[PDB]
Amino acid sequence: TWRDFGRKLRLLSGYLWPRGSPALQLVVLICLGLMGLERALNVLVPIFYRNIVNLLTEKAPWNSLAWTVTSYVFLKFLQGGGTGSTGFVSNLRTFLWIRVQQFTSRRVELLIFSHLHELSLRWHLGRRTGEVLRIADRGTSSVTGLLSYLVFNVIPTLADIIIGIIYFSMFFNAWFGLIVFLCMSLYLTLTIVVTEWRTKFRRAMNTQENATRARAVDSLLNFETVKYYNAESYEVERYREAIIKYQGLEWKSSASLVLLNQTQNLVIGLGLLAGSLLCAYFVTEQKLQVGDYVLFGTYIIQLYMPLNAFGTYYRMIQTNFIDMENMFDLLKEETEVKDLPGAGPLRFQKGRIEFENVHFSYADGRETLQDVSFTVMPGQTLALVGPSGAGKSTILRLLFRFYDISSGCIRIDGQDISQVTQASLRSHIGVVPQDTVLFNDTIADNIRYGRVTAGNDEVEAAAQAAGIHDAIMAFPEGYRTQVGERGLKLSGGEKQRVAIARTILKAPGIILLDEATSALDTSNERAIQASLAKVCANRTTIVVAHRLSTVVNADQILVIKDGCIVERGRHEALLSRGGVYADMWQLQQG
Amino acid sequence: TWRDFGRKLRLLSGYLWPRGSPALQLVVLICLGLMGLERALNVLVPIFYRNIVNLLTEKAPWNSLAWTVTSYVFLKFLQGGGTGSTGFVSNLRTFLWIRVQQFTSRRVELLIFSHLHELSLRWHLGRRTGEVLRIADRGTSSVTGLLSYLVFNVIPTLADIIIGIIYFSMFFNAWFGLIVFLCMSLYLTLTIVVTEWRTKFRRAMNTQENATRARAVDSLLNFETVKYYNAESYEVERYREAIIKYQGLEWKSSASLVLLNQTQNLVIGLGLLAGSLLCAYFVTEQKLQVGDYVLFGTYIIQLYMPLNAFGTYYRMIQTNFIDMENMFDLLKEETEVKDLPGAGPLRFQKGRIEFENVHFSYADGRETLQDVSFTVMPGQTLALVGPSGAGKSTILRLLFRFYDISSGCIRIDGQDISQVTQASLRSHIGVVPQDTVLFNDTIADNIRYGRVTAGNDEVEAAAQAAGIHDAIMAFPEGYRTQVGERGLKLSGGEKQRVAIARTILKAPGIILLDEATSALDTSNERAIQASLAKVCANRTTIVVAHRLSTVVNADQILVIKDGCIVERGRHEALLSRGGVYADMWQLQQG
Ligand SMILES: CCCCCCCCCCCCCCCCCC(=O)O[C@@H](COC(=O)CCCCCCCCCCCCCCC)COP(=O)(O)OCCN
Ligand SMILES: CCCCCCCCCCCCCCCCCC(=O)O[C@@H](COC(=O)CCCCCCCCCCCCCCC)COP(=O)(O)OCCN
Ligand SMILES: [Mg+2]
Ligand SMILES: [Mg+2]
Repeated sequence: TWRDFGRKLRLLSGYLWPRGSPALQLVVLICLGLMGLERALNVLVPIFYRNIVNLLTEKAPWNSLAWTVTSYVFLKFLQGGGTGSTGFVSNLRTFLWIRVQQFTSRRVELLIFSHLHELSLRWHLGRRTGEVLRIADRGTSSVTGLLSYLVFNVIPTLADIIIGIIYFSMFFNAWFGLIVFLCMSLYLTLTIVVTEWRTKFRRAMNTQENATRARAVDSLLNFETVKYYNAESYEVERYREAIIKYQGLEWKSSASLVLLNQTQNLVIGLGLLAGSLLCAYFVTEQKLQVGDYVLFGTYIIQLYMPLNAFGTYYRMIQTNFIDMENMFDLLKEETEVKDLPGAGPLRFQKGRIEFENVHFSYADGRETLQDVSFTVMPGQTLALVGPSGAGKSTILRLLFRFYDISSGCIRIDGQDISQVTQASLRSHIGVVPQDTVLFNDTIADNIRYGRVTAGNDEVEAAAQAAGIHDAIMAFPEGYRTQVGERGLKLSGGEKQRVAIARTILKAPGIILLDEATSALDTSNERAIQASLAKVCANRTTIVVAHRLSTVVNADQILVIKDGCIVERGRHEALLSRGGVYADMWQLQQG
Repeated sequence: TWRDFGRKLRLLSGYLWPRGSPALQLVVLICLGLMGLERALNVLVPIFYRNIVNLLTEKAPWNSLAWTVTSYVFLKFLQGGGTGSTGFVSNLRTFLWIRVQQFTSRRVELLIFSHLHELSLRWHLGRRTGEVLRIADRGTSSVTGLLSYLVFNVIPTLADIIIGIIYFSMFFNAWFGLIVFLCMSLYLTLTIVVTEWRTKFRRAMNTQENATRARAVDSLLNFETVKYYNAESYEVERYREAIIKYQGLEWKSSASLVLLNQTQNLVIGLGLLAGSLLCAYFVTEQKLQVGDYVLFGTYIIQLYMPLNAFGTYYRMIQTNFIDMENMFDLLKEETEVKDLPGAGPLRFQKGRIEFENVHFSYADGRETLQDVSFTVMPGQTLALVGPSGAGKSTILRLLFRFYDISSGCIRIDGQDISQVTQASLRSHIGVVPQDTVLFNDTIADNIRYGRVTAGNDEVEAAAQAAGIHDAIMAFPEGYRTQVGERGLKLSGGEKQRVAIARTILKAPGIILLDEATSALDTSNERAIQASLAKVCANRTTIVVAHRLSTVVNADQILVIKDGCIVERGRHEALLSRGGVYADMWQLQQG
C-alpha cells in the first residue's frame, strides 16, 4: 500500500543524529548553518546582474562601474554551480562531514554481523550462502548513501521553489507569481500518477533476479564433483538460458523510466513559454523596463535546472531502496531457542546426567526419537550401538541444547536444563564433532583455539596425547605450516587428530566422542584409547562406535533400533542372552 | 608508472563495437549522430537571446517580437539543461542504447564464469572463497559503467571548449579568445600535478581493505566450530579492531580530494574576473554594444559549469577503476596442466593399467611418492593397505591426471596418458570421492547427476543396488524431499549410499573406491560388497580399505609404508611369511 512507505522512511531517518558523543553533536549543527547561507546567495546573485546592466545603459565613469562588477564576480565564486555541485561554501562542508559518516557506518556494520551469529541452528542449515553474503556486503552502503541524498539534494531543492514564489509576488508583479505555482503543481501530479503504473513492473524483477544467480554460486562451492563427472558444460549452458529471461524483463522497466523522464520535460517547457511571452508584452506597453527582462531570464533557468538533473539518477536510487528493504527484513527475524530472563549459572559438582521420557519430532510428522530414559553414575563410560539411521547422534545434539524438546524432562546434576543460562551451560562440556573443519590458518593456531592463553608449552605437550607430535616435526617449517581452506590441503586423518587434540586441550568436565577411529588405521586407535584412558580417570564419558572393538570394556551398553531402546546391560551379560548384540558380535568376529 | 595507464585504457575501449550482428552495428551510428546535433545547439541558443534583447531596446511591433520569442523557447526545450542531463535530443538516445548495453553485459559474464571453471586443482585448493565471489560480481558492472562516462560525458565536454575558442576569435573581438585558452591550460596543469601526489595514498588503501574482511567471511562459513567452543565474542571484537585501522587511512584519501576540488575552483574564478572587467571597459569606450555584454554573460557560464559537476563524482570513478584492474588479473592467468596440441581419443579395449617407475613430489621439498610400479590384468580387484599418511590416495589422484608427474610413464591399455585428450580420457572412469558432498537440490535430481538422459525407471532400479530404495520410500514425500545445503541435512551414511548409487548409475569402464564402509554399520557392509561383486564381472577395480575383513578375497595386495612398496602377494601367502602384514592381521584379529 501507500503507507508502508512512510513507516520505512521513518526508520531511515533515525540514523542521522549521532547518539552519544557531544563533540559530534555539534558538527551536526554548523553543517546545517552553511546550508542556510547558500540558500540566500541563490537569490542575491541574480539581482546584482541587473545593476551592472542598468548602469551600463545610462552611462557612467570607469571607476564606479568597476567596483560594481567586482562584486558580482565575487559572489559567483562563493556559490558556483547552483544546488548539487561545488563552490566554496558547499565543499567546505564535505570536509566536515567525513567524520560523522564514519560513525554511522561502523555502528550498522557491527550489528548485521552480530545478529547473524546469534541466530539458531535450524535456520543456519537451510540458508543459501550466496545470498546471505550478498546482502551483508551491499547493505551497509545503502543507509549511508540515501541519508545523503535526502538531506542535501532533495530538501534543499524544495525550499528554493517556495522562496521563489514569495518573491516574484511581493517585489515584482503578481500574475508572474502564479505562472510558477501552477507549473510545480502539475509537475508533481504527473509524477505520482506515473510512478504507480510502473510498480507493477519493478516488483516482478527482483524476484527472478535472486533466482538467476543461485544455481551458479553453488557450482563453484562444490568444485570437485563438477569435475569428476566431467560436466563443465551442462553448467555453462544452463546459465545462458537464465541470463536471457531476466534481460527480457529489464527492458520493460528501463523504458518506463524514459517515458517518465520525458513527460516532465514538457510541463517545464510550457511554463517558460507563458512567462517569457507575457513579460515582453508588458514591456512593450511601457510597464516594466527592459532591465527587468533580464532578471526573469536568469532567475528562472537557475530554478528549473535542478529538476532536470535528477534525470540521470532515478536508475540507482531504485536499486539502493531495494537493498535497504532486504537488510531490514533480516534484522527482524527472531531466535528460536531463547533464554529465560532472570536465570542463574549452573552449579557443577560431579556431572550426573539423567533422561526422563523424552519425545522429539523433527518435521512434526513423525517421532524420530521417543521414549528414552537412562542414568549415568559419575565417573562411568556409556556406549551406544545400533544400525544406521537409528538416531544415535540426535541424543548428543539434544544434550547440548541446540533444539527444544516437546515433552519429558532432561536433568543434569539435579538441575533442569531449561532454566540455566546457555552461556554458563556450554562452558562445562567439550565435544569432538562428527566431521572436522579447520580455519584457513596455521596448525598451531588451529590447535590453540581450545583456550586462547596457553603458550607453546601446553600446545606441544597436549600434542603428544593424540600422537601427532612425532608426525608434525617431520613437516617443513614444523608447526608454522599452512593448512588451507576447510583443511582439505592437509590429509585425511590428522584433521581428526588435531580436533581431538583441541578437545583434550580444552579439557572439559564432561567429554563426548561421536566418532574417533573413522579414518585411522588399525595400528593407531589402540594407542589413542590407551592414552585417553589416563585422561578419562575422573570424567563422565559418552562414546559412540560402530566398530565393537572399542566398547568391549564399556561400563554400560545401550542398543537403539528406531529410537526406542531394545536392550541394555554389559558385554558378557548381553552375549549370554543370545540376542541381536550376540548375533552381530558373532557376525563381525566370524 | 605513467604508461601502463595506456594499455589499460586501450582494453576498456576494445568493447564499444558489437562484433557480429549487423543491425546493432547500425544503432551505433545513429546514436553518434544525435550527439553531433546537440553539440551544435549549444552555440545557437546563446545567440538568439541577444536578438530578443536588441529588438526590445529599439522598440518594435508586438507581432514581430512575438514570433521571435517563440524561437528561443523552443530551442531551449530541445537542448535541455546542458551537456550532462536530460532534454529531448538526448533522452531519445538513452532509449536506443538499452539494447547495446545488454550485448556487452553478457559476453563479459559468460567469460569470467567459464575461465573460473577451467583452472586446475592446485589453484582451487588455495583460494579464499570470500574474495573470488566478490571479484566476479562487482566486476561485470565496471566495464559497462565506464564506457558510459568516457563517450558521453568526457569526450563531449572537451569538444565544446574548442568550438568556443574558434568562435570568440573569428566572430567577436579576438582578444578575448586568449583569455579562455590560458585559463583552460592552467586548469589541466594543476589536475596532473595534484593527481600524482595523491596516488601515494590511494595505493595503500586497497591492500589493507581486502585483509580487513577475510577473518570475517570465514567465521560465517564454518559456523559449528564457533559454537561448540563457545567463542562468539572473541570474534566480534577482532572485527572491531580492524574496522578502525582502515578508517584511519581513508580520512587521508577522502580529504586530498577536497583539496583538488577547491584549487580548480580558483582557477576558473579568475577567468571570469578578467573577462568581465575587460568587456565592460570596451563598452565604455564605444567599441561594443550593451547587447554584446549579454552574450559574454551567458556563453561563459554555460561553458564552465559542465566542468564543475564532475566534482561530485571523483569518488566513484576511482572505485570502479580499482575493480576493473582486479578482474583483468584473473582473466590473465594460466592453466597448469594443459593439453598437448592435436591428440586424439583414447582407444579403449580392455582396461589395463601399468605404472613405470614414477617419481613425483608436491612442493619440491620432499618426495611424497617414489619408485612405484605395478600392473593389473583385465578383470581383477587390486587392494592397498598401509598406515595413515603413507600416500594411498595420491596414486588415485595421479591416475585421473589432476596433477602431473616428474619422471616415469603412465600407460593405460597400451597408450600413454600424457598425450591423449583429457576430455576423452575422463569419460571412461568413475570414482566415489573420499569426502561426500551433495548439491542443494532434491534427492532424485542429485542421484540423476550420473547421466542426464536417464529415466525414472532405471534410476529407481539402480537405487536398489546400494540398498537405499527400501529406506527412502519410508520418508514423507518419498523422492522429492530436500537434502539441504552440502547434504548436512540428510544423515551420516546415507550420503555415502547416495554417492555409491550415483557411481553405479554412471557405470564406467573402471571403478575405484577410496572409502565406502566408513559410516556404515557392520550389518550392511556385507550385503553391499556382495551386490558390488555382481557388477564387477568385466571391470577393473581398485579398492582401498583400512579394515582388512573386506580384502580377504582380493586378487592382489600391496603394502605402502612411506610411499615405498614393502611386500606384495595374496592373503595366505603373506600370512605364512610372518611379516608386517601378518603382524597387522594378528593385531586386528586379537
Ligand atoms: C522525512 C521528510 C521527507 C520530506 C520529503 C518527502 C517526499 C519527497 C518527495 C517525494 C516525491 C515522490 C513521491 C512518489 C515516489 C515515492 C517512491 C520513490 O521515490 O522511490 C520509489 C521507487 O521509485 C523509483 O524507481 C524512482 C525513485 C525516485 C522517484 C522520486 C524522485 C524524487 C522525488 C521527485 C519529486 C520531488 C521533487 C523533485 C526531486 C527532484 C521507492 O519505492 P516505492 O516507494 O515506489 O515503493 C512503494 C510504493 N510503490
Ligand atoms: C580513448 C581516448 C581518450 C581521450 C581522453 C583521454 C584523457 C581524458 C582526460 C584525462 C585527464 C586526467 C589525466 C590524469 C588522471 C588520470 C587517472 C584518472 O583519471 O583516474 C585515476 C584515479 O584518479 C582519481 O581518483 C580521480 C579520477 C578522475 C581524475 C580525472 C578526472 C577526469 C578528467 C579531468 C580532466 C579532463 C577535463 C575535465 C573532465 C570532465 C585512475 O588511476 P590512475 O590512472 O591515477 O593510476 C595510475 C596512474 N597514477
Ligand atoms: Mg551421526
Ligand atoms: Mg586418502
